[PDB]
Amino acid sequence: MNVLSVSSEIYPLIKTGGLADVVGALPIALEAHGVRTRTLIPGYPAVKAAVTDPVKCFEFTDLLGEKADLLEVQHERLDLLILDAPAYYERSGGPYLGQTGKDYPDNWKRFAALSLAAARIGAGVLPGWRPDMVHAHDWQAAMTPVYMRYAETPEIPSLLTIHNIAFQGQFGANIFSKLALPAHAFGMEGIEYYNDVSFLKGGLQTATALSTVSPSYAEEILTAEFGMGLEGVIGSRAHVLHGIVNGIDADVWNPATDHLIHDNYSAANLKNRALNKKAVAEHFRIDDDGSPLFCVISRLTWQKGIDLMAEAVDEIVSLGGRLVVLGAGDVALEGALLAAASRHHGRVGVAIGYNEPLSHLMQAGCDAIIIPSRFEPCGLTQLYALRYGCIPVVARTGGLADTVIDANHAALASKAATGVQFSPVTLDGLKQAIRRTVRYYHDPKLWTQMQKLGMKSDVSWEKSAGLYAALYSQLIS
Repeated sequence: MNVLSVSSEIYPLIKTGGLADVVGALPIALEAHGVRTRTLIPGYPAVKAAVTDPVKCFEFTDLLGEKADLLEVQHERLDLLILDAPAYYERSGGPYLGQTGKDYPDNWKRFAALSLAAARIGAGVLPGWRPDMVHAHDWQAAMTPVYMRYAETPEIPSLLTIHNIAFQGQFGANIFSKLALPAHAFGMEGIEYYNDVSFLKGGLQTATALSTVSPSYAEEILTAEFGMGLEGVIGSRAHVLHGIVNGIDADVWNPATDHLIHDNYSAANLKNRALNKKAVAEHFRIDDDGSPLFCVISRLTWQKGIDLMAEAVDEIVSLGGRLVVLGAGDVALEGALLAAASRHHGRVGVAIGYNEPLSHLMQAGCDAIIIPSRFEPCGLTQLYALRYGCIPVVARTGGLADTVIDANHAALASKAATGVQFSPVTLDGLKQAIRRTVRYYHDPKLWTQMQKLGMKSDVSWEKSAGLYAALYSQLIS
């Protein structure tokens, strides 16, 4: 089938967050499922300067009053469509921020334009190619279904995926008369949101189907705690809301071939992980022994529950375990971690900063990874852990709740357990999860069993793509 994907960013061309990763991986992965995807992206300078032999295939005479050429090319493995609209995208730096660090006051118009261009493509303006449906990502592209709904042409199906529910494209009502929309589009069925204009809300109301990056996060956004004000709008359309876990690049993250760790291994050869365990203790300059080695690889923030992790160091040490932390974030948390390490020489190591290679080595040598997040749309670290045989100990939140099979009595009896989940996300709950993990560590047969099961988990983008393709099929009915 033919799908028009719409986004303000895409890896490897331009990226400011995970949004670009999903947008850049899913298309490629989807091909293995009989789906062709062409992703419409803005013609940022950086974007134009990486492509080769763009081929002007269309020319928009009026995009909210500006001209734009539609370029088509093939970059790394993406079938692209670049909206070359100098008036909107030919600027110094940052896709959304100006050289000073503030959003271009011009954003609403720059991305509504992207969306209108996509809706027109959805209407069949391009000779030779007309999508079967549109897949819009985040607010910058959420207006696509809005424009198609109000356009004269009957709309094709659309899937709007939420990556960052905190960025809603909320603007003053004074931009409405510049959006080329009918007056009734500013009603409740449309883009009005508390007397203001909301691009994301608009899209949430008009897309044929809605989705976010994990089944649990899709439930969480229906509640005031995670909805950020759109829970009402989303709840009213729950019947067409879906959750699909993100995949990971299993070729880059493969213990058997990874060049960034000390010694390779697979489920059929765990013995070698011990060599990575040694390397990890040495790197962090802590004792190197057979005790439980726990790690944390994350943003050091309240949202990731690191305030809880900080108060759980003594628990780990008292149980006889060690802890190594790699990450950056809130200065107070960075500081409390370094301070906890300062009174636990030889048992706790903390590295404040960024270090992709060390991150790989940690998944390869640590016995377990603790991820006490309060907020996690999907999560990547638990997937790498499963892949590397590092037992994930996680909070039941968002994707962490959907990706780990808790070692309860029933899963232990059927040998289906892959890790430890704890709920509620409180210090006590975290401490209990930690004690559980230590007990399991001291049961070798069980531990290796969980590692091996974990390592066979299909966490590839191809697996996710399948779920997406399935949804696309139902959408095109």
